[PDB]
Amino acid sequence: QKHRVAPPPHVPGHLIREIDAYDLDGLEQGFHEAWKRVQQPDTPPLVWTPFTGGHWIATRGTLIDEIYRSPERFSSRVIWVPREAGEAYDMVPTKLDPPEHTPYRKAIDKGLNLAEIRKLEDQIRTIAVEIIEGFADRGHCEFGSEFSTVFPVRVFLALAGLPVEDATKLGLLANEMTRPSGNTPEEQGRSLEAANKGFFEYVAPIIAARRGGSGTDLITRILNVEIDGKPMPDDRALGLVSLLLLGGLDTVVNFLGFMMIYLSRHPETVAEMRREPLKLQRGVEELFRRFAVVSDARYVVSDMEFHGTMLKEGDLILLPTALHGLDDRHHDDPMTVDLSRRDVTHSTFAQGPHRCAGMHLARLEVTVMLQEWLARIPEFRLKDRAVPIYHSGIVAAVENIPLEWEPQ
Ligand code: HEM
Repeated sequence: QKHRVAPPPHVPGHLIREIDAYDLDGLEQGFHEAWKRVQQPDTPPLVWTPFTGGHWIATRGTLIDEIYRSPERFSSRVIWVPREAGEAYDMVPTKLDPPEHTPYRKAIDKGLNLAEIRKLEDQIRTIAVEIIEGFADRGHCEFGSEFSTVFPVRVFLALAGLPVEDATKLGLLANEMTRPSGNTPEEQGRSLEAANKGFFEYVAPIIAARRGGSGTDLITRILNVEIDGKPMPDDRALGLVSLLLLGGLDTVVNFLGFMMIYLSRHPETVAEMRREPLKLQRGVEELFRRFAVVSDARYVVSDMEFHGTMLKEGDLILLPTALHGLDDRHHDDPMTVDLSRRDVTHSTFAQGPHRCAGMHLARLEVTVMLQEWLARIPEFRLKDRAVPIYHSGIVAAVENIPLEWEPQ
């Protein structure tokens, strides 16, 4: 049964579209394909859905980019749908607007800036090689369970100085953050609340132990950056360390699954990467354009007209980031990975003050992954008649990616 809310008075019938972000029409064909169904040639730039508590969806890249760049008009006070889940959400600094946001982002950047991430290349490579060597000679693997859910998790837990045995419990919490269970807005709100509490419970003892600590791990480093000349308060620290884990452990996992399904179906593209290693390196941003996974929201600060659409204070707008990178008004043949594409502009990492703090780490993990994969498994395909299984929500997911090759 589908839960609908009635449109508010300011939403005209001609803008209503029945779009379920948590179970997109056509999702069985793929997450990106399903979002692309929404972006028809004449669809309005903003449409309103009665599902998921009732909310707007931006359907074109220029709006998505603009909204993310405009915190004074589109606030992060709520960035999840349904609203109940967005009100429960307590992660830092994603829930903050400038100026409150900026010292927290500065603290994170001390740990995640490009120069710091470059130091991690070798550690990341060792992890990738170890995993790949486990199955390269075999001629097959289930890429989800045997690689994409393993590699970024081992990388991040090592970087954070946390035990790899905590991977399962943390992944379960992440799932309920980004794809909360339930079929009513209130149920999904409760699910997110419970997940967010689980993260806080996990991180609290770590924070208490690492304040003033001598560890060189990511958490100690960021935690101990002063905020306006004093130690970071507990409330903020809980949300901050939780967000590191949420971003660090989930997002790259699912990005890799989408990417690899595509590459397994496009051996010509793989061959280009193998023949031209600089094309691989320089082409990673094109992969980010093509395989967006986040669809999150902003809160309309004031009654306004935006792109010819009347918005009321408190309205939520979902920003399906795939609809920027894949917008045919921004990129010709958008579903094609073209490693030499000069304009790769996208909002896979969003825009504006919150533009992904982990983007350098994400890029490095993907680059190293492709390098070490192709070194050992240069050619590969998706098993005949295999059907990956897709999930939509605030972060997309995919499972069942059986790959096959002739061992080299
Ligand atoms: C494929 C990989 C990734 C994608 C697509 C991605 C995407 C995003 C997006 C869209 C945002 C903006 C959220 C918003 O404000 O609405 C964001 C923020 C953030 N991401 Fe990522 N992310 C990725 C990997 C990572 C990694 C590996 C980390 C490491 C912890 C990370 C940490 C963060 C943090 C801390 C923020 C909040 C920044 C702020 O509020 O100023 N992300 N990410």
